Amino acid sequence: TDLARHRWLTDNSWTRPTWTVAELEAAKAGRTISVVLPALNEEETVGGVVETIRPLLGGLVDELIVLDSGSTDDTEIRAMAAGARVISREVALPEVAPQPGKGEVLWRSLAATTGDIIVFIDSDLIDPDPMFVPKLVGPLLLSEGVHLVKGFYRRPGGRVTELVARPLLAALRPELTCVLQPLGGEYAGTRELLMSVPFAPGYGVEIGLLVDTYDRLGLDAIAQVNLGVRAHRNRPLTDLAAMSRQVIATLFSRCGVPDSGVGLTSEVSLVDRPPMNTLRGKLAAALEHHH
Amino acid sequence: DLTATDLARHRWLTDNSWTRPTWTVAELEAAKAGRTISVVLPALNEEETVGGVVETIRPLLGGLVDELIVLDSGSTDDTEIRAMAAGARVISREVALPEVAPQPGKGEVLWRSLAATTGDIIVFIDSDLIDPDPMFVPKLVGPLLLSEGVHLVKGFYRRPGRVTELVARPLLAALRPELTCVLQPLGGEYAGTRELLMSVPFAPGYGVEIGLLVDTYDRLGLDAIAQVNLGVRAHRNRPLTDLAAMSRQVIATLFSRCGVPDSGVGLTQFPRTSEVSLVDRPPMNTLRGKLAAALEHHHHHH
Ligand SMILES: O=c1ccn([C@@H]2O[C@H](COP(=O)(O)O)[C@@H](O)[C@H]2O)c(=O)[nH]1
Ligand SMILES: O=c1ccn([C@@H]2O[C@H](COP(=O)(O)O)[C@@H](O)[C@H]2O)c(=O)[nH]1
Ligand SMILES: [Cl-]
Ligand SMILES: [Mg+2]
Ligand SMILES: [Mg+2]
Ligand SMILES: [Mg+2]
Ligand SMILES: [Mg+2]
Repeated sequence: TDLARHRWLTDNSWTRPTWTVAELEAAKAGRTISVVLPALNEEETVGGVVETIRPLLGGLVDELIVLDSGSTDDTEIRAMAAGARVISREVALPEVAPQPGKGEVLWRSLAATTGDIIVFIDSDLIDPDPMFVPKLVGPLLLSEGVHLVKGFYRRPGGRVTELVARPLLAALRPELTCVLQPLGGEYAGTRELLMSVPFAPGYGVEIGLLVDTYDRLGLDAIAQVNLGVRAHRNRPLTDLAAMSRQVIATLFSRCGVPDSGVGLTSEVSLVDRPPMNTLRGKLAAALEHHH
Repeated sequence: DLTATDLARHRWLTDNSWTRPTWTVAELEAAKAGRTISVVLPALNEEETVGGVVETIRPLLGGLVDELIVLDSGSTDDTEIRAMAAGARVISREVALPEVAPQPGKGEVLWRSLAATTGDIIVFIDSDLIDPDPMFVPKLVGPLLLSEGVHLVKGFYRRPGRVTELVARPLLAALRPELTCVLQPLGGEYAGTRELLMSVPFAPGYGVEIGLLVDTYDRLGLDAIAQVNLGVRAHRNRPLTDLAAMSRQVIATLFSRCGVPDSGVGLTQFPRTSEVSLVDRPPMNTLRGKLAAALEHHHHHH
């Protein structure tokens, strides 16, 4: 089974993406690219992240959007000043009452974008690099059959990643242990995939998308690329335990394990949002390729 | 609003948890009432600390404690002779249970200790402890000697670990949420009755502690489980690869008890993946003390 993981890494993993912006533009072939940054109270970093993507707008990148998650700091004005269009959760999907968590934000962004490719980038990154978006879309534009690209960082994984996500995947979806950073916030997906799957709530959205992509489209539909060396950032153990609890709930929900829904003495939801093509059928159909 | 888990936890802490388990050794001896107490130290290459742990338990020998055994797990250092000089009885896995070939891991050692001990109550203490305290054993056996219906006591430390808070407790919250009341379910210092420990299977390696906890709960509920404060101890740092291997086996063992299939695929390292290939051992009363008084489980019918 290590031969399967080995062949995936040789074909679907890039430690040193060579691609230039110019060759990626030339390869778009009519497809459009939307970059979405979710943001809840990220005034200190959102501008910096937007600034590294902004020079691509009008070229490789067709839309640059910050999806504000109900911030009360200066996130929106700083994201605007850095050159992003700022869209609230309510504007993205007005007739559906919002609910908390990151998964909600990413899901609503599908109704407020037009890209055939959607790129997600966390807005709390303190060291964003301008080649993030090019490296994330490279496999989608130049490799047949890829629908989800996960950006990983070399270390100079994470405690939740190595103690929770990777060992649970070994137990329940063993082929997926080849994904280095399954919980990473930087990744890109096709409209065809993202429009057609449920979105898990809160901190479960990344692992839910990975497992749903694996089941529906297969291992070769997933790729991964190295975005650069980044050290781990400190997070309190209570936040990490809360994130673990929701990663567990979403994995269990995708495998049919009855999860009690009981949190840690912490929020945990077992309810997905439905595929966006059920609420935006005409948008979704308009975005389906003729062939 | 308080949940059903919150309510059970609060009352369980009132009745079954002791932050200051101040029983005297004399009153615990007086309460033994013919029952005997075996203390078991599993040991795999702990030459630097095993003697110090034994030294703290030794003054109880002949009174509260009836036997003190280091069950050696195949050490190649000076673990055994240092345990001997410190005043313990050293028994190998092989001598403990000659008719079964050993397999590696901590669970095997504790399971085998049941055949090598005679106490009505068996106490487990890790042999790698840096700062063992002489009141560990009194505090662990208190609720077994004085509290009706208690069969398993988990000792915890106040802090001045990642697998417990990121793996064990979140998974218990999902699969057995009442058990999230236990502060340190993976702790190595704990005690149980012979009638309980002989009746349950033992999980291998790093899964033995969590397996005993869930097996006890599934048979007897929260009422049979207690916990006691052993004192203040700082977290000792372990390599990340060790923690990941521990996590993988805790997951395996929890899954087998809660009706979740498990791939048997160990952990992938970078491109190489191991195979969880160690088996649960059956209840020791299938090999020893076969006609002993069985453990009455909770009836699920009426
Ligand atoms: O409810 C939420 C949680 C996080 N987020 C954003 O998602 C990103 C990841 O959040 P995190 O670092 O707390 O895990 C970060 O950019 C947050 O600002 C939201 O937009 N809404
Ligand atoms: O195979 C094993 C593993 C650990 N042990 C002992 O169990 C205790 C807990 O081990 P640990 O801290 O490596 O998880 C410690 O005292 C070890 O010496 C064994 O006796 N056998
Ligand atoms: Cl721990
Ligand atoms: Mg933040
Ligand atoms: Mg973050
Ligand atoms: Mg050791
Ligand atoms: Mg230890």
